[PDB]
Formats: sequence, C-alpha cells, structure tokens
Amino acid sequence: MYKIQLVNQKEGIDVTIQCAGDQYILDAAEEQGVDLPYSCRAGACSTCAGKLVKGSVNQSDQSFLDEDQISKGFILTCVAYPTSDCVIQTHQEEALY
Ligand code: FES
Repeated sequence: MYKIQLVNQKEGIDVTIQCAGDQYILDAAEEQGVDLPYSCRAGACSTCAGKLVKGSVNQSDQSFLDEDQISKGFILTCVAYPTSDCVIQTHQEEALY
C-alpha cells in the first residue's frame, strides 16, 4: 500500500493516509475521513489541485495543467494514482498564480 502524507497547515493539515495503486488520491482521502477540495472530479479544472513534493503519481487523465505547471509538481488529486509513497501539499490551486 502506498503511504500519502497530505500537508498544508493553513487549512490545518498534516495527516497520512494509505492509497492503493488503483485508487485516486482524492477517493482514498475521502474513504479515510479527510475532506479535500473538489468540484468536477474529472481532471478538467483546478479545484482539487495539489503539489507532489515527494514521490510519483500517474495523473494522465488530467486535462487542465500545462507543461510548466506539471514541471512544478502540480497535480489534480481527483485523477492521480500514486506509484510510490508520496508527500502532497493540498489546496494548491491558490499557489498557481
Ligand atoms: S475536481 Fe476538477 S480536476 Fe479535480
């Protein structure tokens, strides 16, 4: 099982969840009592944006983030599958601009 540390601080947040390789980060968080932001749940907006600061994901369904944003670690948590243990900063839409 992958271990996913979810951090913000503002928003209050520092909690670790587990996530299977076939489960999206957002869904796993919700199953374990963590309320993360979302709207479309379809990879077509930035509501659920996070930043991957350690580890790897496959978020290839994402259709909203550009190459610079991807290079900076931004992810859409509603369509991200972990491929390793990860540290993800939550509520990162506000950090895009
Ligand atoms: S909630 Fe719209 S991309 Fe995740």
